[PDB]
Amino acid sequence: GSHMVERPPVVTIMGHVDHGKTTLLDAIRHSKVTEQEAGGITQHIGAYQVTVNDKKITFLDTPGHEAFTTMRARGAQVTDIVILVVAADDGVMPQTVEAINHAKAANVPIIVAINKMDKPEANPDRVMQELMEYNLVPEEWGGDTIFCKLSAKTKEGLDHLLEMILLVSEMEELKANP
Repeated sequence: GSHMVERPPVVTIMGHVDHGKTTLLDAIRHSKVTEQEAGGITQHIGAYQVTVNDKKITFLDTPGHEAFTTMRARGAQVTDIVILVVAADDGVMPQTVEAINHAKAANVPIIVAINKMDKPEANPDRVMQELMEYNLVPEEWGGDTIFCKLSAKTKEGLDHLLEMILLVSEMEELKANP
């Protein structure tokens, strides 16, 4: 809330390249409403700020010291968001872990983005158990991990992705899961 200062909810997109985290920004680039200046993939910029529902979704963080919140602050719990991208049957790659291991310990929710799920389904449950293997129990299961079985290409789950993101800005203001 804004009572304790409305800290900008930086929705950091994490996962790994192959899972299609670029596809997220790319597909979402084809459905922008505000942005900054340039949402093009060039190392001076790239990500942007999306105004859906008019909630300030600032995508991608600025790695000054640590990617996802510099690890030296316990008197300032920032509203960082861990978007955890996945892809069909891959589950969790190295980067998927090192980001979650880094993320989960800030007392922040994490959001699986099952890419390539626009098929019937690779194996959600298996993949989901990989997440809860890092103790990221899905919200289906009652942990703190929002599983979005989406698609950026078909543009089905792209919608459902932001739907879950803002859902976080809703429930985190109250009590989250419990």
